[PDB]
Amino acid sequence: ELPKAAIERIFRQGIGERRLSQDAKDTIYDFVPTMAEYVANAAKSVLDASGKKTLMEEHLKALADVLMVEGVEDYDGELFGRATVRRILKRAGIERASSDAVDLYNKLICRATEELGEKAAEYADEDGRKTVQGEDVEKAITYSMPKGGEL
Amino acid sequence: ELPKAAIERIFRQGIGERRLSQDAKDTIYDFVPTMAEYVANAAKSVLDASGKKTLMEEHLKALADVLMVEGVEDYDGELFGRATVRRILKRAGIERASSDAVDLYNKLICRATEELGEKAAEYADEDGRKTVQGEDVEKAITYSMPKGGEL
Ligand SMILES: [Cl-]
Ligand SMILES: [Cl-]
Repeated sequence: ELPKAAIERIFRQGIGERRLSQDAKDTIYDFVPTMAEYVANAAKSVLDASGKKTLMEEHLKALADVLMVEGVEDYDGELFGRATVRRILKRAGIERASSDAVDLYNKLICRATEELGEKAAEYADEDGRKTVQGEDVEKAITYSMPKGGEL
Repeated sequence: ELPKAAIERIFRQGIGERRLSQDAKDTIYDFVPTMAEYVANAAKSVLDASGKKTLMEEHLKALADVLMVEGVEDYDGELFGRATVRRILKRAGIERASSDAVDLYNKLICRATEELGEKAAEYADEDGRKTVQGEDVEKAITYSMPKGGEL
């Protein structure tokens, strides 16, 4: 499982100097692992359609382009542990992956989390607040993800 | 280009017996072609990653699974013309497609449009209205699509 402390640091990379409330952390702890699983299942979908058994970079690049996550390749923030993210992929049915595929999946989910923090920060700004609150995170999820983030 | 009359009929398949305002039609005329293009570009992304040059059903099935559009394969409503949707795919870079791929792309964009109508209908219900209004469509787009529907 993705550690909560790492989820928080990564999300916080996107909020600048703002504070983060507990209900915001609660939201991201529930959501980020579900998003990671969703992304891993999507990666399997892009690879089973692809006629290959090995997950490669190009499969995760396609997911980033369709989820419209910006700056994935250039992401240089905190990453989860390789074995942890590889196990999420394995649970999604990914029997074989290249190291570069694993790394790009990791950059995708981490960058997506950071991007969520940026969006939540934007909602806090809208309400003239210094702290990112659970409502900002909820709105960021619904807006930014398909199906309102019910992933 | 996708005809507006067809966009409207398809969207209206999802609103039951509700009325549709002009600002709702305005919204869907702007949005549905952008969504169709987005989906076609995504289809290219899933096929260039895939090592194949021919778009096949399995590529559009992967997109449906990641956009979480329900009931695509079983869709039996109005479809756009094959040549029109094939040209959208060609513009997205799809040089070669199978007939079944084209048909599944068509079912995906049409079912996605109908599903948008269902979601918009749900927002009108929430406000105790019989007519689906531009605000319902806007909320349906933002909620249901990635990046708030800024596709
Ligand atoms: Cl690779
Ligand atoms: Cl096919």
